[PDB]
Amino acid sequence: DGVGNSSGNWHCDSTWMGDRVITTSTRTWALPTYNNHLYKQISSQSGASNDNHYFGYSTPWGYFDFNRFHCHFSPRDWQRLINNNWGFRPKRLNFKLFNIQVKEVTQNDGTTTIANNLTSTVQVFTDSEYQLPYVLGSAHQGCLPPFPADVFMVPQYGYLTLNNGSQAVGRSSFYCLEYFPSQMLRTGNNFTFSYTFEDVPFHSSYAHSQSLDRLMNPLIDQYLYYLSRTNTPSGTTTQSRLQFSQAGASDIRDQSRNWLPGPCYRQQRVSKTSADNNNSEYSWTGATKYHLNGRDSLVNPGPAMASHKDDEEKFFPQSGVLIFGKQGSEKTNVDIEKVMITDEEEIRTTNPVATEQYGSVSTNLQRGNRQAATADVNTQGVLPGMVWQDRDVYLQGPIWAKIPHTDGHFHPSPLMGGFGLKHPPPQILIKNTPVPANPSTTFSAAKFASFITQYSTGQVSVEIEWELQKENSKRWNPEIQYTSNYNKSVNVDFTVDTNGVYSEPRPIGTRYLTRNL
Amino acid sequence: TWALPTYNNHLYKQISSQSGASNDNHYFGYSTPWGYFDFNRFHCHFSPRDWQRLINNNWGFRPKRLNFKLFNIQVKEVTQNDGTTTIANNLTSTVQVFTDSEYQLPYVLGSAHQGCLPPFPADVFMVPQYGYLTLNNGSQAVGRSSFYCLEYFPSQMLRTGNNFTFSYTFEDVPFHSSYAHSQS
Amino acid sequence: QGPIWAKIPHTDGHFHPSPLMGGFGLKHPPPQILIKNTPVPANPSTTFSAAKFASFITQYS
Repeated sequence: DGVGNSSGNWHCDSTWMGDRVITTSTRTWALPTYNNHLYKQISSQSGASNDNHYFGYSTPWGYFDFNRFHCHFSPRDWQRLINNNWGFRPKRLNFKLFNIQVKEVTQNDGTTTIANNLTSTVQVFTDSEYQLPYVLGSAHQGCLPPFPADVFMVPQYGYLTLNNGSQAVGRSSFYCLEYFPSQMLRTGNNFTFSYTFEDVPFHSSYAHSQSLDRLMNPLIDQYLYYLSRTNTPSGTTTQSRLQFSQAGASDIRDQSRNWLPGPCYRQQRVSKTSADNNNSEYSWTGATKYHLNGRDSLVNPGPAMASHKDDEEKFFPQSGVLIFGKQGSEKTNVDIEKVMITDEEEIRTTNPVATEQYGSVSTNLQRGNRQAATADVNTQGVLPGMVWQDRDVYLQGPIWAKIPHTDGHFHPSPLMGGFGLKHPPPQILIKNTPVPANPSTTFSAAKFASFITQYSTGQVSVEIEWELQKENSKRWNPEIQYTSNYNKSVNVDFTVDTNGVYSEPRPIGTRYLTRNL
Repeated sequence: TWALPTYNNHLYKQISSQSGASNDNHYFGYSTPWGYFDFNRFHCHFSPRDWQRLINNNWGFRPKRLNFKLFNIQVKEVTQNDGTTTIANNLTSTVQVFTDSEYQLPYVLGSAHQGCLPPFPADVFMVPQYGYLTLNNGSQAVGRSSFYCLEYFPSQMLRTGNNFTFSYTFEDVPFHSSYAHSQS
Repeated sequence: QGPIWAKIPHTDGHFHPSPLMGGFGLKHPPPQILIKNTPVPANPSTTFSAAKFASFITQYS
């Protein structure tokens, strides 16, 4: 309406209506002028090992991301969601940029004077056509903060393309973001846009109560026979005679079964107790990796597979699980106490244990003069009949990821967990329009370099509608729910401390309710 | 985005070659406080990929019509006292823009001058300053020479929050051949 | 990087009037657009004087 009329009203509430939930969240943001308004080509350092080479560009544009779950759900809201629903998925979203502020900083004489600049604008556009490299879903920093009070700084957009070591091959793409029409905003303007997700499978928020190996009736025997005993005693020396039996409660390991567990790419096992772990630098030499174009790249998290067998909560895969940092953790080489290691015991009923080999298979044709030998399989590709559980999603965890535009993707659900969308919410890019300082009275063709220093601030609000699959269990005994501890503590969980620092103490995964296979 | 200074301290000036200059290099004309827009270079409109798309695929092309817009106008004031420069908005002040649709002004376009809207979109450019040449006899100007006051032309005045748009349609012209003959 | 058009000179005779730099020789080319900041006068003297102003407020747009 006018310079002195607010663009929007602050919204943060979650409202539940039957099997639908709407979670709205509003944040204030600040956006600097990145790269001094210049596109830059960036690449790895000459020294960097060949596995670490890269080539790309850094852009003056800043983008919005809200791909972390806590951006939309509050701990209580999350509790309400997991305890009560078997499944959920995102339906549609609303996004708004309002109360835009552009300010000017005068830094002469060592004292900084900040004042409004009502005239200057911010360019915002959404890449609804996906002609830009998608940098979302790579678990980058800068999410709309978990806590509403906190103010956050908009991340800076950059992208990587093909490279031959330091050098860039002919095929590499350089994109000018400006080439895209972007709406320009002044103070007192707003930018809104709406998106509807594609139909996607509900993410299971349940943990199976029946293991795959155990699906049969304990009381009745099968009618199919298996090879019970290969040889039988003949006087003193045993003789080769084949004998068959019907599997029953007594020999459950032998029952015929229709289904097979999920695929397994094996991991290395490291323990939370320092003592167990070997005294050597095997962080990389001992890690599980894949190879693309001559570069070994660590496979983290990797295919969903249970982290540990029974009574081995102590162990966890080297790079087979998600690991979040406790609030205040620094960037490099933090101790174990400074992170939170996630735990996937729930999928063990149908998924293999990441550390253990998938199975055993016989590799030689036996005969009278040749014993029967078999070999372990550390890496099993999907075989017909397999069933598995996709990786869990956590409150601090990612929500979606763009399925790569390729001829073939199989079971394209992001390995970090989340919803694999073909057309994900478009990247939103915002940049302060550059404003030139006092120019020279005499003409000069060279481009400007003396811009007026500027920064812009304002509120951002994202609303998402989520559909729910209400729990319908007829189990008799009570189930397991998520509860905060009854005991007294110097700080309550999920709350600001004495100095006003919000902190998520533990990771919360969606699998507490249980259903049968 | 563009920036426009105050040329010639707001004064029309008569300019001519230097006394020393050889007779081939003499000229006489005027320099005006006005700055003009030019976009007569191809890269102003086409991006390298766009250009590639155009040449590979078409035998000929020509311009049909154009749309031009001046928006988000900003006028600022510089206070330079005490060696520290303070720049601040001046919402009241205006910019005069007019198009010479009647061609009563010497046409300085098409002479391959500098100042084109930059090839690259990110770059900010400085508006060129308008001047023109007329008849001359060595350093001196003959009676026939024309002095034009640009202000004599009605020009719309803009403030911050105003815009100026106008549209033009080219005349029919022959397509420029983008082919090379395969037969001598 | 080359030029797009050029104004055919207003003369009785031009033959094959296509600009030698290459481009499209138009009779009526896109009109020149001229833009100038309106001059703003600084604090004037309280006593009248017919001489024209010279103390303008420095400006850029």
